[PDB]
Amino acid sequence: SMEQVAMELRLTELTRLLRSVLDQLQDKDPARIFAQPVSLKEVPDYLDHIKHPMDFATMRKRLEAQGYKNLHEFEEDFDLIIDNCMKYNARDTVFYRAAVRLRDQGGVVLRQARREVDSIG
Repeated sequence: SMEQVAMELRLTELTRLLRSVLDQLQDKDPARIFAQPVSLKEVPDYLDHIKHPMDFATMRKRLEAQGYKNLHEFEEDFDLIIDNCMKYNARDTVFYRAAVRLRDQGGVVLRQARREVDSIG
């Protein structure tokens, strides 16, 4: 149908906007601490601590499959990156500190993304 096509175009355009959001958020992690999944070879007990792992490569796979239906779902995954790190790692670590900076700096980017998604429908 023409309606299913129009909906597919809306999803494609959301995917385009979220791809730009993801790029901007990932620039706020210049050390690449959140780039890839925590290695279960190197942290073999991680899943005993963290039940829903997340990282920027995993978000990118979901994005490219158009697997985000709205900005809320995308923010949920970004928040897991931050929140998983801040639980697993102690406050006095480079990991925790990197998450705090990513959270603080990403808030700005996400604030305007919310407006652009509401604005452009």
